Amino acid sequence: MESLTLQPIARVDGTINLPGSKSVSNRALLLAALAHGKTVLTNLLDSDDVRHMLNALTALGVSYTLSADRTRCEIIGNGGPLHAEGALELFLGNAGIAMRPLAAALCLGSNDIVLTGEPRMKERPIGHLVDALRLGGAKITYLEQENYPPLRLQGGFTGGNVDVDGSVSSQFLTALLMTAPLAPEDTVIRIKGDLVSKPYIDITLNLMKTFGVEIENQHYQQFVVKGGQSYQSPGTYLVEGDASSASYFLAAAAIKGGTVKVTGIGRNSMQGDIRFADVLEKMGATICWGDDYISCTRGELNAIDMDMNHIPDAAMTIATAALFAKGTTTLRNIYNWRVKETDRLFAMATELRKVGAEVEEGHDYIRITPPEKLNFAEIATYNDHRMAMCFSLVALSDTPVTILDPKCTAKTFPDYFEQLARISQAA
Ligand SMILES: O=C(O)C1=C[C@@H](OP(=O)(O)O)[C@@H](O)[C@H](O)C1
Ligand SMILES: O=C(O)CNCP(=O)(O)O
Repeated sequence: MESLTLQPIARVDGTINLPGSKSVSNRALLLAALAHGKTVLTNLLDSDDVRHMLNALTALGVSYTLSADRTRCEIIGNGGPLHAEGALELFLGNAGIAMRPLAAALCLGSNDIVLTGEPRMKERPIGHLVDALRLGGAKITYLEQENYPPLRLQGGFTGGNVDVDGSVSSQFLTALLMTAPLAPEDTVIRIKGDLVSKPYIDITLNLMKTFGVEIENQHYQQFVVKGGQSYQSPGTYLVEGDASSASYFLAAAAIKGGTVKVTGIGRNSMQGDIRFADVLEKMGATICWGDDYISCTRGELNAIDMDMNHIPDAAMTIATAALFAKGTTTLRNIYNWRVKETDRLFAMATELRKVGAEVEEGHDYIRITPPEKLNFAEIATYNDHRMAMCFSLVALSDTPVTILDPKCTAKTFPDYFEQLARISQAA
């Protein structure tokens, strides 16, 4: 078992040029592949999730080239739905934003493709999306456990009236939204009840528009899509820096700064996780906004009690930042933490207790009461990049922390530890 031990960090201060957004990267790659024309993506993220999408595109016959650092990609658009037969197997690691979007997109026309991934991916739900795709005409078979990958896709999505449950993942709706425009018939997507992670739907619509397609959003309850459309290359497109990856650095300043500035995202960003900065502000930190940066300067840090459904990923960073706050922090309406890279409510509660916190693991919330002082712990990371990055913050105390399997950060941020070190100061 690999591990990394982080020495106590006395202060953080500096600037970080963010790696590209995973959410934007995978959407841009899939849309560029489906579009007509050549798209040049810059500031693309090089991480496992994007690599799996790139490999999938290669396997489907899409032609593209990558720069030496894998952040510039010149994609030759396919000019329409992607195709493959012979039950071609596409391995997608544990990348939900590759798995969900491709499960929908590859239902267009005829195909015989199998989508699979790591063991955990075979335990992450996809039934709500399969249900919707089938209502639209798709033929989809569960090869193992019903409602989970792996899936054998044999095509047939033509459009029509499609209901979709948006209560567990917004990715199912995102997948439908990107696929529907290319279907032969018009599609009316009706959300069954609640819609979680709503800001990600805005990222999807933003990218679709960049690639030439707009739809009718009726207060996020129903989306009217015209079929027979075509995506078009936007030419050169700059992938925003990752706002979720930025959370660790901004939180580090809130706890132990100093001022930390992250570049690549700013006040105009489409990512909902830039709202993480508003949470740090509510806790007592000072935030500065720019056109291409966000910075955080140490102020004070007070506990908060907030519904975090709008920033589920960056919300994990508040869970460990809470170790340094005054009072008990409560993060609510985050049930789907349970169905992501690992069951994050169980994992976060378990590891937080190891460093001394008293934690109530609620069914869909977590309540954290920090200890007077933290103690050393060897942190399990559950094959979850964010468990490793969130717990790295424990080192902003008088105690070191050992992080197991630190390379798990590669899912979205391979260079995480070197970047944290960049802003770590001895004085
Ligand atoms: O659409 C996207 O890019 C994402 C949506 C979220 O998933 P849920 O909708 O399941 O919360 C998020 O957790 C994931 O990291 C990326
Ligand atoms: O990045 C995160 O925190 C959660 N991601 C889940 P995904 O694999 O992208 O569906």
